[PDB]
Parts: sequence; structure tokens; C-alpha cells
Amino acid sequence: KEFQVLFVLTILTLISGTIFYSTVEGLRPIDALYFSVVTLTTVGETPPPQTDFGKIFTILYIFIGIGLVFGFIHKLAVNVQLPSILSNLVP
Amino acid sequence: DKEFQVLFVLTILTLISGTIFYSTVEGLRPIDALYFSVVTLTTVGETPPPQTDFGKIFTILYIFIGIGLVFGFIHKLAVNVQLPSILSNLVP
Amino acid sequence: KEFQVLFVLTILTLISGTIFYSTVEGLRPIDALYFSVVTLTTVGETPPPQTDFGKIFTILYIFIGIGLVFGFIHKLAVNVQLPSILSNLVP
Amino acid sequence: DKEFQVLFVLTILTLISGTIFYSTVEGLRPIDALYFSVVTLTTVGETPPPQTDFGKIFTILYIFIGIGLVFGFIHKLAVNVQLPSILSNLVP
Repeated sequence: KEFQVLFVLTILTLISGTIFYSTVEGLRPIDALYFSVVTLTTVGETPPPQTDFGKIFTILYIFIGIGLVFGFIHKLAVNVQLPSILSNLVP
Repeated sequence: DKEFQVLFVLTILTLISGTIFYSTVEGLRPIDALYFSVVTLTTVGETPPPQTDFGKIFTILYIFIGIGLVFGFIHKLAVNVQLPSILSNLVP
Repeated sequence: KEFQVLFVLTILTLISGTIFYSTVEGLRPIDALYFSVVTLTTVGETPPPQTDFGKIFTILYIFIGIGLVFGFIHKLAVNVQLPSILSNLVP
Repeated sequence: DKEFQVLFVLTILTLISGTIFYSTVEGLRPIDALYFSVVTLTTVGETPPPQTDFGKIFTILYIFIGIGLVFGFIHKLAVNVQLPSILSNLVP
């Protein structure tokens, strides 16, 4: 764990996104955070960024961030969720 | 398996929870609530975003907690249900 | 190969989608095909289905189809694209 | 590596081709054409769909040919560039 470092790295990445989109795209922080989340996890169900600076940043953000996010989701699943789910089936 | 069934139940549960939540909080018809849940977790996710802050927060936690399970299911479905059945189908 | 079977399975899946969305959602076949593709590959950048029958079908379609599609993309990449790219670097 | 660089070049190439195509055919500003290409291949893909049938056909072939490369890149980037650099960063 590894898991913790992964979790922190993600939090950091999301905070940076939240600050950026909140500042540059003029989004409320909750909307800025959400964009960051649905974008990196590829859910992306939002309109696109309106600013060229947002567009460029988002492009770099996606390539730098996806890998980390999915490594986190992967580690979360394989090392946190699986053992909890497993334990909860011990009769 | 046992694994496949557990995976299938876990998914169903996750989807039902989503369905209940989005139907209640976002005021969505259950079929629309179910669909949002499915396309969101599988990352399709091709609808407008949630309109409530509570929907937004939940959906964020939902995505991180749920994606892994969903894809583990799709993975097990594919590798242990579709492939064998599927494979023969080609048995002459 | 394996690749071929994968390729056929995909084609079949996409054709079924193309017929369905074209018929039920009243989409032009090119738009029906496209929906099927961007949905299964999860790109999904289209409005959602308008009919409840479309919504239900699409739900089953996604769970049955994603795995096949990505198995195809995976096999395409690892067994078709890699050897071509590799060959094309032999000086 | 060599692998990382080749992967990086292949991606750049793929994106440039997309940029040229969508900018020309869909009449998109290059920055918008580039962005569409990126969010589409990485599957984000959160914009309206292509408006031309030629755009639609191309984008279909683009997706199947390009996703694999893009994700192989993101994978190699992550596993061989970010992880080491990254790892130390934690070296005390």
C-alpha cells in the first residue's frame, strides 16, 4: 500500500483539476471537481471545455491523469474491495 | 462459477442502488435512472450530467466504487461465460 | 486467429445494433451503425436513445457487447497492429 | 525505452491525422479538431458527434485503429515513465 500513495496521487490530480476548471472555466468547485472525475475516468458526460486554454490543459490532463486514476481504481478493486467482499461472505 | 454469480449479484445490487438514488433524487423515471447508472459505470456515459449537487457528489463516489465491479463482471462474463459459449458454437 | 472469429463476432454485433437502432430509434443506418460503435467502445458522444425499448436494449447491448469489442480491439492491436508496426521498422 | 518513444510518435501521428481530418472535413478549428481526436480515442469522448457522413465513417475506423495505440501509450507512459518518476519522489 501503494494504495494510499495511489489514493493521494489521485486526490492531488483531482484537486489540481478542481482548481484549474474552477478558475479558468469559471466553474463552481463542485462542477469543476465533477468534470475532472468524469473526464479522467472517461465517463465524460458533460459539455466540453469552452476555453482554448481549457481544451489544451484538458488534453494534457487526460494523458497524464487517466493512467493514475485507473491504477487507483484497479488497486482499490483488487486490494480493497475484493478482501472486503470476500470477508463479508465468510459464514 | 460462484465468482460469476457473486459478481452478477454485486452488479445488480449496485445498479439497483443507482436506480433508486437517481430515480428519487434526480426525479428520473426508474428506466432512465437505471440507464444513467449503466452508461455511467461502464463509462459510455452519453447523457447530460446530474442536475443536483447531491447527485454530483454521489455520482462521483458511485463511479469510483462501481466501475471496478462492473468491469470485473464484464470481464468474468466474457472470459468464463461468453468465451466457452461462444467457443463451442464452433465445435463441428 | 481467433482474430477472424473476433472480427466476425464484432461485425455481427454491430450489424444487429445497426438493424435495431435503425428500425426502433428511426435512425439512418449510418447513424445507427455509429451509435452502436461509439456506445460499445464507450466513446459514447451521442444523445441517448429516445425509446424505452431502445434504453432497455442498449443496456443489454452494452453488457453483452463491450467485452467482445474490446477483446477484438485487444487482439487487433496485439496480433495485427504490433507485427505490422514492427515489420515497418525493420531496416 | 525506444518502445515508449515509438509509442509516443505513433500517437502523435494518429492525433495529427485526426486533427488534419476533422479540421478539413468537419470544418473544425485545429484546436477543436485535435481535442475531438483526443477525447474520442481515449473514449472520454464528451462532445457532440461528427456532422458529416464521411466524418462518421472515418471516426468509426479511427476509433478501432486508434484506441489500442492510445491506450498502449497511456499504459507504457504510466508503467515505464510515471511509475519510476513517481517512485523516487519517495526515495528519502
